Amino acid sequence: LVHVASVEKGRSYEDFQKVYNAIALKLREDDEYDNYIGYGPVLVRLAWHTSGTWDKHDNTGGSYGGTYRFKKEFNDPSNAGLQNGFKFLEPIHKEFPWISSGDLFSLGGVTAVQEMQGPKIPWRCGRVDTPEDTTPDNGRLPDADKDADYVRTFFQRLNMNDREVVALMGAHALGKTHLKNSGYEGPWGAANNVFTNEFYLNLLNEDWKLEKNDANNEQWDSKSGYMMLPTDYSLIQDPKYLSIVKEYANDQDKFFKDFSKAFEKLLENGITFPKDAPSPFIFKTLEEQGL
Ligand code: HEM
Repeated sequence: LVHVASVEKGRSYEDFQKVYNAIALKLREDDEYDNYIGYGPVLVRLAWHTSGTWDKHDNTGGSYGGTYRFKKEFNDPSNAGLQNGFKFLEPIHKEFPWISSGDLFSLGGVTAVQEMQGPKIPWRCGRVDTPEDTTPDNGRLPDADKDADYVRTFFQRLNMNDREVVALMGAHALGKTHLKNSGYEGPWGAANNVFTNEFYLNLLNEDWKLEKNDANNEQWDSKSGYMMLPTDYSLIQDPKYLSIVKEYANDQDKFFKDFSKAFEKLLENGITFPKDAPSPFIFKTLEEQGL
């Protein structure tokens, strides 16, 4: 399939900065969600789940079509808990009804990362809603009860290499697992609504114990109260992933640069940008605007 980006009619940078600002102001306002984590992490997870359905082999799924709005994908068991992110974005979409669903879900993730003090993520507009019959089937998102070989093979379908995989997984600095959503419980670290390289530091520095949670699933726990999924821990079991974990644990700037590239790529997979499409936009944070 070919999905050509088409700019929302007449819109330019200033329009999308206004959407960014509305998301960012609501992140500030709705700060109590999930015991004062706020909505930043769930919006990043939503951006990953809506883009992470992509299949490079046939260009199905991905961010372009905005198909999470349809029942089949909305009710994917892998998407449990993401309804909170969708409901957050509802009043944004009502204020800016011209933005496509795919542009909104992906911009939500960009805004959340930046407003949580993460790297700038260049972002391109022009995803176009596609009909219900284009919704990918359930089962395209990854399982957490797996090893490094599973992780590596899984991410090949998204055209991600080892460095891109390890960089993307650093988003697990954010938020937490919730037993009723995923069968896992606990946060990955302490500063879980600020985007940092703490995921890699915790992997390397904590004393992890393989325990069973209350859903009878194995997860790695530390005495500080942190947790890692089996797939997270696989990044220090595999020697190639381990080298990259060590790199990002020792170089915050390199992690930010590599995450920004990999996250933009994730959100753009499947999309053909015409020769005369606008350049990627770099949005100012509220702090940078004095707002
Ligand atoms: C092997 C790959 C991955 C697996 C197996 C995985 C699995 C999970 C699981 C089980 C949860 C807990 C959901 C819940 O209980 O609420 C979670 C949360 C989360 N995921 Fe991942 N994930 C992966 C990769 C990614 C990537 C690539 C990103 C973004 C770049 C991401 C972003 C997040 C965020 C931010 C949260 C926290 C959400 C919240 O606090 O509500 N994940 N993931």
